[PDB]
Amino acid sequence: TTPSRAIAVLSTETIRGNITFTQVQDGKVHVQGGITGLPPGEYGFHVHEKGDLSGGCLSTGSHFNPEHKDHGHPNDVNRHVGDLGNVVFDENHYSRIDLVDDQISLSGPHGIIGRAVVLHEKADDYGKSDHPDSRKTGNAGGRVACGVIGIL
Amino acid sequence: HGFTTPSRAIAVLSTETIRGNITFTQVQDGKVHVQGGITGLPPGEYGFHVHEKGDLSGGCLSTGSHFNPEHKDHGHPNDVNRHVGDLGNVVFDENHYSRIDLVDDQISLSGPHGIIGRAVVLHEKADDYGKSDHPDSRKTGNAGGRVACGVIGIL
Ligand SMILES: *[C@@H]1O[C@H](CO)[C@@H](O[C@@H]2O[C@H](CO)[C@@H](O[C@@H]3O[C@H](CO)[C@@H](O)[C@H](O)[C@@H]3O)[C@H](O)[C@H]2NC(C)=O)[C@H](O)[C@H]1NC(C)=O
Ligand SMILES: *[C@@H]1O[C@H](CO)[C@@H](O[C@@H]2O[C@H](CO)[C@@H](O)[C@H](O)[C@H]2NC(C)=O)[C@H](O)[C@H]1NC(C)=O
Ligand SMILES: [Cu+2]
Ligand SMILES: [Cu+2]
Ligand SMILES: [Zn+2]
Ligand SMILES: [Zn+2]
Repeated sequence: TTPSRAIAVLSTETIRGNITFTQVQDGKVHVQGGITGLPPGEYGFHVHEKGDLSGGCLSTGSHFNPEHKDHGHPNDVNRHVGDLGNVVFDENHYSRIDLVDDQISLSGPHGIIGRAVVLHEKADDYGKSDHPDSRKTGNAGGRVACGVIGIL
Repeated sequence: HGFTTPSRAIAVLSTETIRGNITFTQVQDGKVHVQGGITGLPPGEYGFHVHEKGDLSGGCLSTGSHFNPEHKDHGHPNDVNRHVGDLGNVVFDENHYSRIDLVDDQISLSGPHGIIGRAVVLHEKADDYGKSDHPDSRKTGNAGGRVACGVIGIL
């Protein structure tokens, strides 16, 4: 029995959130969640390759990228498996997540169980700016919280 | 590119009082070498298990019960009648430090005994290996409350 459901918990002095992943549709994952703790705006949100928190958010590695593609927008053909775009915090510093993705999976080569979700300091530019980092990280800046993706 | 490198996993414990890293590496004939160090408890022995869910949303409770895909009873890690998650007790020294170093033949990094995405849980007291008369013994080892936990992630 491969899992049908997964969860990542973010927990910092300033940030608390749960992000759940449920395997739905035609090989699709439904990502739902809520986070508090950041001012209104958009913040890079990705599945990074490693669920190693021994060096904090930094040891989670880079964006999960088994297909060896470039950084892009989740609607692009050319993107990392772990590119889920940005999350949005509303004026009460709350973010609801409710999205559907068809690259990430709960099993197989695109499996994310054991990996990390990382919430970033600023907005992901989806691989579409002149900025030097754009094509690898989306210039989303530093890592503010991460949590290992565990079986739910 | 150097040598290619097989699958490992790691769980981190991190509390106001307790800190550790636990690493899992597959060795000969499919067994798992578990190693690492934890600091923060007085000299003694303490239950240490893989619990079924890697769900930390309600702290250590939401990790569920001992990982038990074969539906056995709680036992000693050297028993056949044990949960896959029954790694036993870890020992702390006079310096409040515990060196973990063991090989386990039930857990795996994949398959139906696969522990990736599951949780390691350190308990407030010793595991009695299901051998006592206390009502929780054959389920939990009477190891008590949960002092720290971590999701087992892909290293
Ligand atoms: C297990 O987790 C620990 C979490 O810290 C990692 O170990 C290392 O801890 C040392 C000890 O303090 C740190 O490095 C230090 O740097 C200073 C210089 O700034 C030096 O004076 C100290 O003597 C010490 O060497 C550091 O936070 C951390 N080092 C790293 C990231 O390698 C460790 O990585 C984990 N081990 C695993 C999972 O392999
Ligand atoms: C993360 O999940 C935890 C654990 O469920 C949440 O705390 C619970 O939240 C639910 C609904 O928000 C409530 O029914 C309860 O108050 C809490 N648990 C129990 C057992 O009563 C927490 O709210 C979640 N965080 C976010 C922001 O989604
Ligand atoms: Cu990232
Ligand atoms: Cu336990
Ligand atoms: Zn990316
Ligand atoms: Zn048990």
